[PDB]
Amino acid sequence: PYPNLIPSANDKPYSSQELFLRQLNHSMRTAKLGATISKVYYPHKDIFYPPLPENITVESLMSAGVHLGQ
RNA sequence: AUAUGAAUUAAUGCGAAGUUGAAAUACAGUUACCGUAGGGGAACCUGCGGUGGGCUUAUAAAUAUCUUAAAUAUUCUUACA
Ligand SMILES: [Mg+2]
Ligand SMILES: [Mg+2]
Ligand SMILES: [Mg+2]
Ligand SMILES: [Mg+2]
Ligand SMILES: [Mg+2]
Ligand SMILES: [Mg+2]
Repeated sequence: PYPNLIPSANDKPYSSQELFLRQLNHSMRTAKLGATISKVYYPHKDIFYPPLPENITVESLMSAGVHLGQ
């Protein structure tokens, strides 16, 4: 998982790298608590979750700004 | 009317090797050319207007701004929703 990391001793505080891994553990579990986001555009998803050609509407072409000519 | 000769006479073409000016073609060294006039043996020179087939070849008196910069965007592979 995370080789070549030397933990700290229980007496002494978290180190910077231990803090990083700790907040990663927080980020993957509890940071996303409270609400789910819906109907919001995320730029990366056009690249990794493009729709199928049959599912494209005029509205989604317009929201992408395809209609704006010179 | 028309043809044929004509003394004399005007122009023009060509050719051989040369000869003389420096007018044109470059800003051709006075922008060229068109028209017209005078001068000159002539090339050309000068006056007046016109044209560009010469100047469109045209190219700065200059100064620029504030919001969560990241445990948050940048990662992401049909996922979620
Ligand atoms: Mg000359
Ligand atoms: Mg001249
Ligand atoms: Mg004279
Ligand atoms: Mg005129
Ligand atoms: Mg000229
Ligand atoms: Mg010219």
